[PDB]
Amino acid sequence: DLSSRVNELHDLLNQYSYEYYVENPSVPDSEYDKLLHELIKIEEEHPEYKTVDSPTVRVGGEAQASFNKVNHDTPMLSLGNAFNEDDLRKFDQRIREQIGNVEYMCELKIDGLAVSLKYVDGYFVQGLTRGDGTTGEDITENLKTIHAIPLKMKEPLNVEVRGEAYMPRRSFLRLNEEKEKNEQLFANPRNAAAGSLRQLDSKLTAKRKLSVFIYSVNDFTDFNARSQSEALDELDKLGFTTNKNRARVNNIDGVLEYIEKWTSQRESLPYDIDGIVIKVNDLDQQDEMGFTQKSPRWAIAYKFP
Ligand SMILES: Nc1cccc2cn[nH]c12
Ligand SMILES: Nc1cccc2cn[nH]c12
Ligand SMILES: Nc1cccc2cn[nH]c12
Repeated sequence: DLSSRVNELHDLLNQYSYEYYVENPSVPDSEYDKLLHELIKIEEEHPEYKTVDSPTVRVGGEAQASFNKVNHDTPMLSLGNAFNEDDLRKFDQRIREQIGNVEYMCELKIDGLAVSLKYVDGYFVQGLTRGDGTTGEDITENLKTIHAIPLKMKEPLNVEVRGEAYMPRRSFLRLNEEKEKNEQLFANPRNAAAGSLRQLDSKLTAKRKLSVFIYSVNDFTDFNARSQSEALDELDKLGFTTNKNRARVNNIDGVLEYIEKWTSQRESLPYDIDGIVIKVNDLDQQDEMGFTQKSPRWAIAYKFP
């Protein structure tokens, strides 16, 4: 009986949540809240309209995260480090000696909490902490409260994406301010985000302002991407939140320019970064480079001093 208004509230809340948490709102907080409250009331009085990907999932539930030890479908990578220009030049020289001139993708390394996010038939069904890279903790219920994480992708794929969960600097500072006025302060946004995702109650996680950036996928089968940068664009089209500050560059001069630029611009960002990740862009060329015992030979994490 209430299908039209429920579908209308789904459509409006999903569009508004995307514009705010992924993109410029077209609507004030008061309008989002009013529509959210109305959907919550319909679902309380008519629970047959509840759905797995309802916008009301974002406020958190009674069901708690299990924190069960769960294996990733595919182990998560450990990156080798660079600490100066020389290290980047060595890494570039190792690659060009072996496979020739390559295009690099450069990305900001968010000072966040690494997660794997598993999608089955396009639905978000499992979110794990990175753990030891092989085994993680099940924090699905808490991750579901993060609006930047789609509950349902644009296409019904079976994929495991890798992301960095984080707390925006402004939200971190405002939280410590509330603590200062009333409690012990969090040391940094990373610790505040970790505290928020360790809650027994997802309703507590929901009242913290968290976001994510997706940086990779486990499996490129259902992707038409030939490169890391194309794969991130494809992820955008599928409904995920990626970091827009990535760049394709032709050579090591380009990589150095991007590091020097972001050294000077990192204070301007709304999140903490601890580095810059540089990767061979082409997927076939990443494959050609292969791995060491621990780490890809086609990627490196430059770390700020
Ligand atoms: N933390 C990370 C590990 C492996 C790859 C990437 C890409 N951006 N951040 C990454
Ligand atoms: N990450 C997302 C993808 C598509 C729609 C929405 C609404 N909130 N977050 C979304
Ligand atoms: N890592 C940090 C510690 C204390 C304050 C701030 C603000 N942005 N990042 C911060």
